[PDB]
Amino acid sequence: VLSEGEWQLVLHVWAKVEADVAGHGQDILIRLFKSHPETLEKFDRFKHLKTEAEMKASEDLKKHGVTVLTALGAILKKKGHHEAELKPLAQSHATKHKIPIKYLEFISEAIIHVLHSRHPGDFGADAQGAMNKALELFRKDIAAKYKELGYQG
Ligand code: HEM
Repeated sequence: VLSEGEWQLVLHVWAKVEADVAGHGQDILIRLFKSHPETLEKFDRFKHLKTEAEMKASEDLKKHGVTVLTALGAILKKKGHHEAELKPLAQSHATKHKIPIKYLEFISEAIIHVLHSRHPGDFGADAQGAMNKALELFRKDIAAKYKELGYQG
């Protein structure tokens, strides 16, 4: 489980992300798409983007980054008591968007990398370990909903 001190590390760095939600969101999605190109194919909205420069110039991509980080922040601020928020997300990602759990692992790695690049002083090893645990909890709870619906695999 996460301890109170671990949650405090997570939420202290998250308060810094919220001073620039759009910029963080852009960086995280670009990192995902460049490191794991198969993920771009799940987005009919974005699959025309071929270069990093094109990704950086897209306002629609920046808008989706804000949607993703706003939803994640709402989950993290519940400190584990996130059923109401998480259940609808799991349902749409399993049955409509068809996102494998592995791609949730990939985006979690992208989040960690961008937080370390933008906030080294508040993102030392202790904070990294707490954020990894928070994102593991997120994935574990989505995976349990996927299995109920027959999408875990
Ligand atoms: C931190 C993880 C993630 C969060 C919090 C998140 C959140 C959201 C939210 C709030 C929406 C809009 C409402 C909905 O459709 O449920 C959405 C849409 C979507 N997400 Fe996720 N997402 C995450 C990861 C991913 C990943 C890894 C992929 C693909 C590789 C993905 C693919 C999509 C798609 C295709 C849509 C629909 C976009 C559109 O065409 O409007 N998501 N996501």
